[PDB]
Amino acid sequence: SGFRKMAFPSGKVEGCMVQVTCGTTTLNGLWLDDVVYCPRHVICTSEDMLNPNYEDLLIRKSNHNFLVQAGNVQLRVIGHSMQNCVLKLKVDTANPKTPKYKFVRIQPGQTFSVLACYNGSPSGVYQCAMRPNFTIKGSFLNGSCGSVGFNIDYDCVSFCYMHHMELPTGVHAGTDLEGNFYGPFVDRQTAQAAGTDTTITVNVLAWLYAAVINGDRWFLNRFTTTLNDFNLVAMKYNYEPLTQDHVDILGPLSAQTGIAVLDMCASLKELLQNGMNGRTILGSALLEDEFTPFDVVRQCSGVT
Amino acid sequence: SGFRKMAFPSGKVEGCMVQVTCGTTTLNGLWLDDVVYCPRHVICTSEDMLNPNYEDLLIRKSNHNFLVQAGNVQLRVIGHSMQNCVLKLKVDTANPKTPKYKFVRIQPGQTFSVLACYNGSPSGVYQCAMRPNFTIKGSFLNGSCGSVGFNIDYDCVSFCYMHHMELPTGVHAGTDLEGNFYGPFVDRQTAQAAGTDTTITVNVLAWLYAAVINGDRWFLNRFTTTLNDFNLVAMKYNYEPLTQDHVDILGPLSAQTGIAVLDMCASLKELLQNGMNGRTILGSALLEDEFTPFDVVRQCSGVT
Ligand SMILES: Cc1n[nH]cc1NC(=O)Cc1cccc(Cl)c1
Ligand SMILES: Cc1n[nH]cc1NC(=O)Cc1cccc(Cl)c1
Repeated sequence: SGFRKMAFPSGKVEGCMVQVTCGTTTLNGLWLDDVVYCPRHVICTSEDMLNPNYEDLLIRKSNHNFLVQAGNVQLRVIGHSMQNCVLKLKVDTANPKTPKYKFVRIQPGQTFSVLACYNGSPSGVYQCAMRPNFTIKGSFLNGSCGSVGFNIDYDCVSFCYMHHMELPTGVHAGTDLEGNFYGPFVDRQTAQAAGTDTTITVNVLAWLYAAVINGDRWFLNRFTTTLNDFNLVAMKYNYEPLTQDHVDILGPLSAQTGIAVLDMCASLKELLQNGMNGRTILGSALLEDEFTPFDVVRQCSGVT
Repeated sequence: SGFRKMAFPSGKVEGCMVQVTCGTTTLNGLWLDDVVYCPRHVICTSEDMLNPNYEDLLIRKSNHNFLVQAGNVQLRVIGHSMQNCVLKLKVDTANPKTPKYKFVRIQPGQTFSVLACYNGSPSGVYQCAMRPNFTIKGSFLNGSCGSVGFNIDYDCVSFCYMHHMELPTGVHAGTDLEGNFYGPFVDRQTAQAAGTDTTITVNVLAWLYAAVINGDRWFLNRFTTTLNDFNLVAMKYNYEPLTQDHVDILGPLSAQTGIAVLDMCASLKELLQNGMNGRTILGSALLEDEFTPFDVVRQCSGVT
């Protein structure tokens, strides 16, 4: 027992990290097969980032201007193309450490591990959620661009995120591996509104189930609620409205604990209306929304 | 910017994980060079765990009874020895993936990453602290025994922990890589008192510094305190007494922020005496003690 903000083992992703330099800019690239994927802003200088004309900037670049280094060895670039906000650098050598992989677009409210890198070198790994507003609250300094988000199902790594930018508000924005930004963001040094964020209700409920499985039960009560009544409370507290799909995804946890989803909702309703009264749940003093129902089951059953 | 509970990249440790089976018991082993390290309770059955005579149990075991498997390949065991609470299984093949490594005994209050494993396979990675009472609050189910705790300084992995047991209270206990338990624990299925725990003061202060570096400053005040006065408050709130050594270790953070250590102590004093008033610091509603001053500097400077 015990419940932690657990990240996937980062080994398979570490073997893919490379450094990409273009002119004065260095960031991280992901080397899968004979292609290196990196943020397209690697081609920019300080003056460009205010409103870059990426097409024009890229035209002044040739294959030999993209210096790709996998630790101590240099990769030979034989092609370059821009797809949305990513550059795809064709190299003459397929990565020997390429794991089985997929590029996937995650949905808001889903979680993933981030392998934070600098100069193509891994610094650390953490688990996070894609906020309902498409931002991520990560830990990314200058040069972390190109660090990726992923999930692992047995031997297959599904890459879902590539880091690109830190908004003036300190939150993070990036793209899928086809270079499409999550959210309304643009790779420009400009103030950009991130939408109103909400708390991921299904995840808080999954975490209340994890708490019950792992011994923390003080918040369970004699009450129940309806999806309509709960959603009135969720509206007041800036929580995502709960749907039957979310209830259905919580099914396995409801079955394991024997606590009906709407009974758990009434505990959440009371916690929202009264707070924790200076108590904790799984070592937290707030309602945690970065564990999905799948994360809770995987961690509580020890899926490797 | 941004501050997360970041674990070290687990790649170098993943390449060392093996499965060890002896009779009906299977757990994880760490394969470094031509030796596999695992908890000695792998030799026990259900009936034995109440009060095992490990020396007697081990005498009935031969090299061929220890089945060691590194994924799909089987390792040939040519020797076995018990050192404290670990078994050292000499194998005929040195691990090709052995990183540069050290075995170290960490001090209480220090942090490390745990690569949680089942059947010699990695399931996830998380960062945790060795509590002042020598326990760890991990996430470990049955079969996670043999999963290890470590730190990484550039290319060297310092292994500091091997998981052995979950106490009746749900907290975790284990050993250094020489098999010495951290704390008064014994590898027996018996109720065992863990000492009175305290909050790691130097770590909370390091985390208040991380909060200031990363934008959260609401808790800073116009006050200062002394080590004597602060320690009177720390005594009342079950916090470790602050010493000049802790102040000295906070030096770099005090220098970067320009906030004197005793000024930060007065902010901590006010937070202890008044609580957070329903506010958060770095996404937390409690005072976090699982980041050391070294962790804060490493994460805030992007050491790879
Ligand atoms: C400070 C930081 N953290 N994570 C990423 C950064 N760096 C940036 O955001 C640099 C940058 C500026 C403007 C637009 C874009 Cl796409 C990129
Ligand atoms: C449930 C669990 N979590 N992490 C480890 C376990 N398993 C155990 O504690 C099994 C066990 C029982 C008694 C003594 C010892 Cl050394 C080991």
